[PDB]
Amino acid sequence: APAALNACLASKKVPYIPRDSAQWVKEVKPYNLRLAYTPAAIALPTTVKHISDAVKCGDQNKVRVSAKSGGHSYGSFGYGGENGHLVIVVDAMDTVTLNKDMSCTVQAGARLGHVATDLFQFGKRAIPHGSCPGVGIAGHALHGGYGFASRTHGLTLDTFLGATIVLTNGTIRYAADWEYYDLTWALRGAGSSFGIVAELGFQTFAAPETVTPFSIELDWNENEAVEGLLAMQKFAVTAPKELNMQIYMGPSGQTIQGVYYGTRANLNTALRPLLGDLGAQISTASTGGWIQMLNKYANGQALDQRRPYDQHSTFYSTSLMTKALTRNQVKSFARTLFDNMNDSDARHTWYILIDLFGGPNSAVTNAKTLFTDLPINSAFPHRDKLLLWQFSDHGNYATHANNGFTVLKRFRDSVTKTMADGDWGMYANYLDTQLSNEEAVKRYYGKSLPKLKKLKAELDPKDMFWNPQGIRPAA
Ligand SMILES: *Cc1cc2c(nc3c(=O)[nH]c(=O)nc-3n2C[C@H](O)[C@H](O)[C@H](O)COP(=O)(O)OP(=O)(O)OC[C@H]2O[C@@H](n3cnc4c(N)ncnc43)[C@H](O)[C@@H]2O)c(*)c1C
Ligand SMILES: *[C@@H]1O[C@H](CO)[C@@H](O[C@@H]2O[C@H](CO)[C@@H](O[C@@H]3O[C@H](CO)[C@@H](O)[C@H](O)[C@@H]3O)[C@H](O)[C@H]2NC(C)=O)[C@H](O)[C@H]1NC(C)=O
Repeated sequence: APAALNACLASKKVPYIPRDSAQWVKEVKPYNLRLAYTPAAIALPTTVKHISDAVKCGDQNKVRVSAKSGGHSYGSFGYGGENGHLVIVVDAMDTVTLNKDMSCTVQAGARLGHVATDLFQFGKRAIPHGSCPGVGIAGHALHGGYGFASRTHGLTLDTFLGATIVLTNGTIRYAADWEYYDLTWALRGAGSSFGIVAELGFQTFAAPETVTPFSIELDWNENEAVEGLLAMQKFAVTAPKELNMQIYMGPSGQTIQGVYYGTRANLNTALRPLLGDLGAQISTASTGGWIQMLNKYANGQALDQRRPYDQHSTFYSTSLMTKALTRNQVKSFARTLFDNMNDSDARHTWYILIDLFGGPNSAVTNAKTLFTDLPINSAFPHRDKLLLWQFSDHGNYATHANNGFTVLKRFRDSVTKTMADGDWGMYANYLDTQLSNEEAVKRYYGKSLPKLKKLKAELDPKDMFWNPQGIRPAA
């Protein structure tokens, strides 16, 4: 069957990786080493036509098919979340092209750092995206794309124009608001479930020349954390849009860190109200170029990431997309966390990232259709949320994997217990792997689910493009 496929692929001269070869062992290695899988075949296209033929060779052999770009799926859904998929690795298609009207064409395999590197050097242009340079553009944008430029310039999908996409029947479409309003609407948030994208289009913004990263180091106690976090909610509503912030919380201390697109002295005035509530001061702050800021937050990884790519970790993570927590909700989180922090025996191999996500001064909250003053056509449901939580654990998962799952869930639940069941969601790019399809799609996609399920039945009724937390077609 792996050879039933592999033969079809080479009948259409779709480049494929030979089974159980040296390259097959290097390509089947997931990013998250905790979850590995074994394709039925791996395709390695370099043209849109390869993808189309590869998708047709998938329909022929009744295999589910799944696309992998960067491979940073927290559950290795690039491979399909299971064995026996045809896996179309678009990593080799990474050409960036900057047009004169400031739109760009980015092939579906480009990694974020290769996108910023080529956009700043082809002109001085950029799109908003996350901090990790090795992340693939396809998975990042089709589900959101948040980083230290988002509060100022929006999610990556907010700048999304359209994409050449291969539907389950092999037909190649260019999807944009005019020609395919609903398909493009699904691609802005949940496009992993609807086709194999080969090229994405975005409207770039001018890479700023004056950018100030900053950190504020802290060591809260439980009650200094109920106050400090409540003070940050208020600041998330009022701070200028030039300001981008998150707070790392770990087992031994905290660090408020972010980026202000402006001068140091202006950052000082923006932070004054929050630092007053906190009783804290900037620890490190420096002004420099835009590529400098992306390198400072790349976590040691060189920006211009390309193929071949061999980064790996073994971890479990989850997220939250909350509104402003109440006093008592922040107290439940800090009681449960410092309960863990002060316990010498408990699992301490975790950390938490709380981005300031929405509010009146965030560009995500009222993102618009490009070149318009009308709302954006996007299935992404969380523009009304204020805070983007991420819970991670990078400890042991061979022998004590269920301790890793318990501790992050105990943290996440401590936040949501008192919250109205439909006032909080979760973030698909930070997908919680332990979730039932019903729960996951409820939380990632919210009130877009029915329209998404209606559209899934239109386009992929046999559910070829399958993954554990994918959109299921309506019966
Ligand atoms: C590993 C990692 C992930 C990060 C990091 N930093 C982030 C940040 O600062 N902000 C964020 O908002 N997210 C951050 N993420 C998470 C990434 O955004 C997500 O993990 C991306 O979804 C991963 O994308 P990619 O690198 O392409 O991973 P894949 O496993 O290849 O794909 C995931 C998902 O997308 C589908 N898909 C991929 N390629 C296609 C194409 N061409 N067409 C359709 N669908 C595609 C896959 O099927 C799968 O469902 C920091 C780090 C270190
Ligand atoms: C592969 O599948 C896609 C999606 O299932 C097919 O595209 C869809 O095709 C229909 C008809 O060709 C398009 O027309 C739509 O339906 C009504 C029917 O009355 C038509 O009058 C309208 O023009 C309306 O647009 C539809 O738009 C189109 N959808 C998409 C997303 O492309 C495609 O035809 C299939 N490929 C092959 C080779 O059959």
